[PDB]
Amino acid sequence: KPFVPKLVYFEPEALSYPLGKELYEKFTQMGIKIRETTSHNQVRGIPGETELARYRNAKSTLVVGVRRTLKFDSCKPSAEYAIPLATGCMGHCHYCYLQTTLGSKPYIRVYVNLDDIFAQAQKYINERAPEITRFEAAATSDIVGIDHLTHSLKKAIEFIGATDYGRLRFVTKYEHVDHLLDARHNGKTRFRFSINSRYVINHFEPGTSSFDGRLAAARKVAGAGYKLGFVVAPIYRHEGWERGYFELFQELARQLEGMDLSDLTFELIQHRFTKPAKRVIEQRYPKTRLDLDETKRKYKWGRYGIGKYVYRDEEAKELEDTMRRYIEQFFPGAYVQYFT
Ligand SMILES: C[C@@]1(Cc2cn([C@H]3C[C@H](O)[C@@H](CO)O3)c(=O)[nH]c2=O)CN([C@H]2C[C@H](O)[C@@H](CO)O2)C(=O)NC1=O
Ligand SMILES: C[Se@@+](CC[C@H](N)C(=O)O)C[C@H]1O[C@@H](n2cnc3c(N)ncnc32)[C@H](O)[C@@H]1O
Ligand code: SF4
Repeated sequence: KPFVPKLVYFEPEALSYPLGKELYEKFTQMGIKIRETTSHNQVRGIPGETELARYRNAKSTLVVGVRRTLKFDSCKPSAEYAIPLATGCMGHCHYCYLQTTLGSKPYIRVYVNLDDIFAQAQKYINERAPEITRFEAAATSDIVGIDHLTHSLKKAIEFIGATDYGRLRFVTKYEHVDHLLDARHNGKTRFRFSINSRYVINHFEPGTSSFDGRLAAARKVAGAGYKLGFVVAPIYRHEGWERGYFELFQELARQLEGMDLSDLTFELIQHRFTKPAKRVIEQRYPKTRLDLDETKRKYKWGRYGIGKYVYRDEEAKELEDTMRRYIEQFFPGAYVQYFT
């Protein structure tokens, strides 16, 4: 608060780039322990004796590296592509889906070759133009949370602003957004914040900024002319969820009083987990009250990836309809982009 790692690895190749040169100067000056790693894909010697210890310590470790895979993943329903600037998070959200996506790489990775990345993104925009091409910057990380250390997203925001047909979006649980307020976004960045019921935030979201912290930060960026949006995720059927999520939109609208919310968007994601995740979360978060009972769920078989448990179609529709009614009640004119 804000995130500063207690251990930093550098790829040798990273030091050949401006941002790699800058971060090495910054972190050595701060007196942080710094190491070499032959690849950010395989970093050795993270302290701990149990897997759980190394997990906690990885989430305090930064790895400055080079993006060698320049081909972008698709990132639907959010965006055509995920622009890869970072991988990993300092948060300890019990439900986090990165526990399966980056289960083996729980440290924070930032890539230094922004010229390569922005170039390739420009290629993708050219491939589809004059159609709009969206890029998700926070698909596998809390890019905003860590950006104060690198300013990589700020640069990504300004690059996209310079393009005609390119668009950027990202979502965060962190309030540390002041350095992004004077960025030349040119209306092409959707700045989003993850929100939830009080039950879910308090019980399942340690290491993140409080609901009020996210809303203060939300007011600032809307005040800076960014496009604003929220991601209600994970939508979770805890005891009194109906009332729990009613008071969310009630408090949300209250904290966004007297503001231009004509271009406000909402995205809705029901809670989901994989079969591995149930045993991964049980040890990584022992005393969590997060229900991972598959008998309350339906298994949605995978296509290219592995399948996952979601709520039954009927219970899923109850959630969607409830969130839609609440958004329509407190935020008339706002647009629900999707429910998943
Ligand atoms: C912030 C996200 C980013 C995102 C991630 N992902 C992938 C990458 C990540 O590793 C994986 C997690 O299962 O989900 C995706 O396919 N589409 C996305 O839009 C988060 N998600 C999640 C929800 C679900 O896990 C998956 C598919 O919708 O993406 C989403 O739908 N909307 C977003 O805006
Ligand atoms: C991995 Se999050 C990356 C962006 C940023 N660090 C952030 O937290 O907002 C992407 C979103 O998806 C949700 N989410 C995370 N895990 C799950 C999940 N298992 N099921 C259902 N949803 C899950 C989180 O609440 C986020 O709103
Ligand atoms: S913040 Fe977004 S990413 Fe970091 S843990 Fe909570 S969910 Fe996973």
